[PDB]
Amino acid sequence: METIEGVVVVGGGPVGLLTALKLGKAGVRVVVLESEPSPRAVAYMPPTAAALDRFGLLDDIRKRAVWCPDFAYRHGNGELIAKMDWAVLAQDTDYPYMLLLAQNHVSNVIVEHLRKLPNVEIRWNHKVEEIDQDDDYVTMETSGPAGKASLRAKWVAATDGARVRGKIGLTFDGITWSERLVATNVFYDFSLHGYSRANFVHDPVDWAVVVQLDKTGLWRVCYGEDPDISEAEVRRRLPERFKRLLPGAPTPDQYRVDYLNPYRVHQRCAAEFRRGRVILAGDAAHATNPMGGLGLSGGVLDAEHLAEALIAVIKEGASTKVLDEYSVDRRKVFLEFTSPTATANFTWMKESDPAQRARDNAMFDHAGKDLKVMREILLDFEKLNGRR
Repeated sequence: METIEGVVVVGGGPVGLLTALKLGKAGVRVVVLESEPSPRAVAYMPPTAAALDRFGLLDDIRKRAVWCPDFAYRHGNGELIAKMDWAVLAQDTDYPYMLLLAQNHVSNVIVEHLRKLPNVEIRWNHKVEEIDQDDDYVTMETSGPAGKASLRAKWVAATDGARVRGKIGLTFDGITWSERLVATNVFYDFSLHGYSRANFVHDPVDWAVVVQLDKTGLWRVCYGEDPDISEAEVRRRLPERFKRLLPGAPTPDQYRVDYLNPYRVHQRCAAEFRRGRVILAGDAAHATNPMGGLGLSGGVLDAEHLAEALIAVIKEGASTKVLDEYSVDRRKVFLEFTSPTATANFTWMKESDPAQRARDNAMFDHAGKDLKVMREILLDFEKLNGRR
């Protein structure tokens, strides 16, 4: 059967592609098995931009991304609670901004860079059907357009989120399901009505995340809907909901809905990010609350650390303790920073007690006017880096 003296990466999303890119550039042989809420993880804060620059990708991403110099907290009526300006970090980082870009565009850029590396192969629409391992290799049964096949590798980097993760006997903890969310992609000129490129709308009923997807003018509007109703009824309800979720109370003729999908997500964190020769990153390892997690997925920095550790093993003789260190570092980032932050963001967002809301709004109002406090808050995102 087919043996890879190197790494098989499972999942062709950005996390998988990045891991491959950094492995590939170090001379490790890589095979990526790619297979398939359109589109999803979309915001890059400064530490992640710094990582993208280390991968050699940032210039190409910046050509296509929506440059986002600030983000806004807004009331349900659109009025500004606080605007958080990345320029307050101009002395602290070479990347004092956010970049917004749908995942498929990001993936396409990374795929361009991978094409220059003859030691990396991307296999399109190949899925892992079975996985087992022994002392020397991880053996997989795969299916692709050519039918079934067997493949083994020295190491597997699993990056896809669908229930590999659950074939190898790993325990996931902290599993919690979301409420019913609706993801819509909308052509509406939000910026003409005063919105920033990324907005968190705080309301007990009409809370939302409103963030630009690409340079076509397409925006993602994510909001809550009654969990009991049909998808047909969600669609029928949209026009009246958009009287509040879009600024300016537009009539239907002022916007075009390109896509609509109700969906639910589980949060979770694997108990350990490695089991023998299979190592988890990104969506295979963890997922944060969906509504407060903008820019906090940790996927890029997971990929960077994972590739570095695998390189040390494969090329530099290191003991597998570097892989244990990867697991401890990245799992700590999630449990200590990413998960609690995303959870607190969403709690604030949907707070329904009027007195608590008034206090929360006083806090945001302060953070938006005191630039030193604004700076401390925006610097917090550096915790995405962990201790590495």
